[PDB]
Amino acid sequence: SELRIILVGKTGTGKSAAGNSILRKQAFTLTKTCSKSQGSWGNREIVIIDTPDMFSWKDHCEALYKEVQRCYLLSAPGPHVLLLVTQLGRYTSQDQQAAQRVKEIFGEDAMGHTIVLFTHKGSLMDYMHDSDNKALSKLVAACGGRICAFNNGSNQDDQVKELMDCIEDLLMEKNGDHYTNGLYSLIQRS
Amino acid sequence: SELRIILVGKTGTGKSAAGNSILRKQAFESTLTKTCSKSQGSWGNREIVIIDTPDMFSWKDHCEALYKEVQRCYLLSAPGPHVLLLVTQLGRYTSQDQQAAQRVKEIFGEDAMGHTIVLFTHSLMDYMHDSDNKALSKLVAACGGRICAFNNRAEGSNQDDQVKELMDCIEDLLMEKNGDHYTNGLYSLIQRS
Repeated sequence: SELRIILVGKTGTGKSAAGNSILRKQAFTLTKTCSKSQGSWGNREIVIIDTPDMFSWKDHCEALYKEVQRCYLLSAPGPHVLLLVTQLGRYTSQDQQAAQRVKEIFGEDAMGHTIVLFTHKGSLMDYMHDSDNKALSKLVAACGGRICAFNNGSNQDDQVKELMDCIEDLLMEKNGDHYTNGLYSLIQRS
Repeated sequence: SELRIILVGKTGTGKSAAGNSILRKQAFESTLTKTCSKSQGSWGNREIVIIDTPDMFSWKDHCEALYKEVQRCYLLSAPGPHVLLLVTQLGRYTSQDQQAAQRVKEIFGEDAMGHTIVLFTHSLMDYMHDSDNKALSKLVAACGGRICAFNNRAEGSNQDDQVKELMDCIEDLLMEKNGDHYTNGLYSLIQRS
């Protein structure tokens, strides 16, 4: 009864650190390859697939295509949730590019399983309300307003609980179904 | 002892028709090519396997379908191509052909040019010397001067001659490569998937 999470985001958002917080272990310099770590939270078995920083970059190369294939192989038969990790008050073209790559790598429908994570160091809804960023508003609306703040002990357990609550809410809405596409179906036959 | 050929090129270069000429059969539909196709034939004592790729490989953007077709291409051409035929139209090398060449490097790796032969669909050295396109010369130099002219409407004896001309280029490349096919980390990943 595993829960598969794909971490996506630009360099310096603390993507790997958020994965280590969820698994409560050192499960995961630039991230150059996909990594997979297994852990738990409560009664739940959690599988996290960390992706390279280059997923958020503009260009393409052999390594990118290879890592898209590993991501698919490591997250097969599909992710339950895609965590788009971004930094509070610092949503730039690089974050827009990372969001766009989620749609290009997994299909437009992947946004239906995406939660936007806001890393920093109620109060989040206060900043969103006054946000003058048209691109960020477009992303949050595309992710059905599924947003969660995250500061990267007790306070750490609380923000994981907050995020696990978002994830569970999405899962309940999806009746526990993971996201899938034609490439996942192709892997499943081969 | 099969010989694997991947066909790459922009829309309208007669990419599928060249594949059909090499195999001497209607192996591929020659509309847009939307998916990868594989057809087998023979030449001499060698089995020729041809992997036709979508026109979108020569396009600027990326999508789910492109990543799916990259995977099929890799699966159909595994453990790797001996040769990549970059099909271009003699007298019409544009930014779209430059993009197709660039995508060979992005899909298969920079070193892939080392296994690439430029096919000119339509004396060829005469049209080459008449050309003043700097981008095209840069591509031909990147492909070690491995160029070949092709008439996709050629039949019988003339058809056999242009395949022989191309098979000569391929054999020259193969000798240089010591019969080795081109490979990368993604072909290795597919092979163990």
